[PDB]
Amino acid sequence: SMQEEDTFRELRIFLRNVTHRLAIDKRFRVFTKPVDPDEVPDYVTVIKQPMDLSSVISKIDLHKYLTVKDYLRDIDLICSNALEYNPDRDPGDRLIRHRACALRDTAYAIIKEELDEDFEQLCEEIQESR
Ligand SMILES: Cc1cc2ccccc2[nH]c1=O
Repeated sequence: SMQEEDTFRELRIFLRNVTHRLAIDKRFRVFTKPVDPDEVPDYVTVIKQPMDLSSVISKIDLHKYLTVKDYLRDIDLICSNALEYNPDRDPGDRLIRHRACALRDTAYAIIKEELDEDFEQLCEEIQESR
């Protein structure tokens, strides 16, 4: 229905706003664009499902997220990819892991404060009906 289309539109607006706030944070610059194959040639072979905040924005716009739960799976993917690809004890790896965890925690904290649980429940029930 039109009311359900309005619901998903509000969802997309909410998700774009959260994603923009993550993307403008200096700590998360490394997660804003896909990894350059020339800079890191073995990334595509190690990480089977690359994800980044520009890709998340594209997915929002392609109507790929019908719930905030599905959005958070891609945020979690950004984080887990970073922890997997940069597992070493050296400062470079520890910095990126710390930032990855901060991205995840920040996304979840914004959602905890600003997502109405009944709005999410409506989205899930529309999704489940389709
Ligand atoms: C996302 C990402 C980027 C990167 C760039 C250079 C070296 C290592 C890297 N690891 C990453 O996880």
